[PDB]
Amino acid sequence: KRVLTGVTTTGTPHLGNYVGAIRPAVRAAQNPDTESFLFLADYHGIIKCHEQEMIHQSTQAVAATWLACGLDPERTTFYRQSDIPEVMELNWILTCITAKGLMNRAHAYKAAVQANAENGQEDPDFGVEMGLFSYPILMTADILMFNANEVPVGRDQIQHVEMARDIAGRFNHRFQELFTLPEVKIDENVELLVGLDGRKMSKSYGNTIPLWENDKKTQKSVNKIITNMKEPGEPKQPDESPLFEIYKAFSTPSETAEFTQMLADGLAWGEAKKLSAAKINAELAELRERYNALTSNPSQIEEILQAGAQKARKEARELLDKVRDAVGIRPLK
Ligand SMILES: N[C@@H](Cc1c[nH]c2ccccc12)C(=O)O
Repeated sequence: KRVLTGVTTTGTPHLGNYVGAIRPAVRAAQNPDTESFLFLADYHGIIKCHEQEMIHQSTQAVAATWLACGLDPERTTFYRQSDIPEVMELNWILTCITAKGLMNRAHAYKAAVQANAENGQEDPDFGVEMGLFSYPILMTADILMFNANEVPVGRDQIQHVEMARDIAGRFNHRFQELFTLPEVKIDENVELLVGLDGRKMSKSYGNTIPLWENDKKTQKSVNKIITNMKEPGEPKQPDESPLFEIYKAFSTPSETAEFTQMLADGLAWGEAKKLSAAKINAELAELRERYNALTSNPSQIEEILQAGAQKARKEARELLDKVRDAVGIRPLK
C-alpha cells in the first residue's frame, strides 16, 4: 500500500501548513502497513515563480521543516523531484497519450482564462505559459512513476488525482496495463488553521504565523490575532476570537475545555494570547531546535536527500524500463 505526496517548495512553511498538513502527515507516515513516499516538487516551482534563490531557499526550508517535524527518511523515501530524471522521461511519454481537452479543462488553466476575461482580455491565453497548461501531466508522472495506491491531497487537489487516473487508464489501454490507478486519500479530521484575521491561514492572505520563530516572536505574532473589546473580567465566549482555534490546534481536548471555562470566567485577552503562545512554543520547542540545527548545516539535508533519490530512482527505473518497452523503445538485438 504505497502512499505518495508532493509538497511545494515555493515559500517558507507557516503554522497553517504545520497543523493542516505536516503534523498529520508525519504521524500518518508511521503506519507500518504503508510504504511512504514524499518528495519536494521543486520543478513545479518554475511553473510561475521566478525569483533567483526562491526555489533553493524554499527547498532548504521545506526539507528542514519536514525533517524537524519528525519525518524519518529511513521509513519515508524522501527526495527532490529534480533528482529523479526518470520522472521527466515519463512526463513526455504520458504527454503523448493525454488528450488536449483534458488540459483544456484543468482548473488552473480555466482560472487563468476566466481571469483574462474578468480583466477584459479577449485573448484567453494571454500570459499563459505552457508550465501552467501542462503541469497536470507532470503531476501525473510524479504519481504514476511510483505506482502510488493512495495520494493524500486536499479537497483542492482532487481533480489532479482524477486526472492521473484518466491518464493512467489511457496509457494502460493504448499500450499495456503497467500503471495502477491512484486514489485520493482525504482525512476528514484535520481542521484547517485560521489566521490572524479569522480566515484560513494562507501566505496570500498575509494572515500567517511563522512556524520557526523564537518564543518572543511567536508571542508578538499571537498578539496580532483579532480580539474584541471585552474587559479582563468580561465573559468571553470561544467563538469571539481566532485565538481559541489557535489554542485548540495545540492543546488536548481537556486543556481547551479548561481554556473555555477560563475564558468564560473572565480570562483577559492578553493572558489568553499569552497562554496560546506558550502552548505553541511548548509543542514546537524541540522541533524548533532541530530546525535551526538543520538549516544551519544544510549539507546534512543534502545528504539525506541524495540517499532518498538513490532509493527512489531504483524503483523509478524498474517501472520506466517496463514503460519504455511498452511504447516501443527497445534495444537493437
Ligand atoms: N500540485 C501540488 C503538489 C504536487 C506536485 N506533484 C504532486 C504529486 C502528488 C501529490 C501532490 C503533488 C500542490 O499544488 O500542492
